[PDB]
Amino acid sequence: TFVVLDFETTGLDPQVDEIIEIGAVKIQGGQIVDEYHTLIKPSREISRKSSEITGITQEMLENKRSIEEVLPEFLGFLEDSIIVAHNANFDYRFLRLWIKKVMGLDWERPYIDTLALAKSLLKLRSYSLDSVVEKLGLGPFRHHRALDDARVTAQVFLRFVEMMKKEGHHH
Amino acid sequence: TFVVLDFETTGLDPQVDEIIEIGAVKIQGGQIVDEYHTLIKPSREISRKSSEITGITQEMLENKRSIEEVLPEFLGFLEDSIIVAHNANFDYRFLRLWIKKVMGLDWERPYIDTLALAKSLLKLRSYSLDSVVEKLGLGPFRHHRALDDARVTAQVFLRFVEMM
Repeated sequence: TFVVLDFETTGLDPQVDEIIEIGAVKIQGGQIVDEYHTLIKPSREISRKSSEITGITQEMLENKRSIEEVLPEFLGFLEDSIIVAHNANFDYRFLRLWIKKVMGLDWERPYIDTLALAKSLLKLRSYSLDSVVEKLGLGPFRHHRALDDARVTAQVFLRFVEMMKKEGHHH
Repeated sequence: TFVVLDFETTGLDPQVDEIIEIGAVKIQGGQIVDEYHTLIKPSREISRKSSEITGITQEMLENKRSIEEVLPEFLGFLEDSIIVAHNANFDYRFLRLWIKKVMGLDWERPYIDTLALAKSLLKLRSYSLDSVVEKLGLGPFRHHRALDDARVTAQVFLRFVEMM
């Protein structure tokens, strides 16, 4: 089993700066089998430059968990898994640093770097995700689906039921 | 045990429109135990106006199963469950109508509408899922670019390790 990973980050320095977005897909049987996505609130709030590059603003993160609470949850999403990322070296650096920094752990896991693999198989001039995607003729993707909406309406439900467990919620 | 669901359809007319997508999450003890999702090939092809609104293309639907296949499987995924949906009337009626059609069953099941709940609980100018999500602070609504890039990378991965 493999977990294909993509992070959003507070900047290029994996010592000092923080993971503000994690997305992931679990594969087995050559099949996507489930999914992980969260936003992560940074203890240092996000600079004008960061939002500018990422598209991610302080407001989107303002109400979200910390890596202290998200990391253990993401780890439970792997454990067994070979990591896979485009240019995995970077996300991976950020990953093991932050397992150290907050979880104490010394952590290592083998990864497959689609960037490096694509250099072995392709003959291309840029090895971007966009270039190998067109080069492979893969595609039309549809990322927003009925399921993503089911997932938010489900948080909506969940949230309502916590709200109605307090006596006199109707006032 | 709950199943929160969202459909895509070819249109709003109960007399002729079809369910071309099903999305469902199954919830027990305040947690997600399972997920269901398929596209469904319609007898009567999707219009361009439908393609534009739903994002679903004729090409995406060529290889897919038909309602006659999918409903029973999906009715298997349901079973017992209370159904939860936003603006529940349309989507529920549609389910019912189509179980009646392909399967001859007269079928009922209790259901919660999160749009009715928002109404007791919130007081907004709109009760669309988008306005309710903003209010309860559960946004940002449908930003998941990192999952998107991971799903794209997964597919490059799958392709290579089936290649060269």
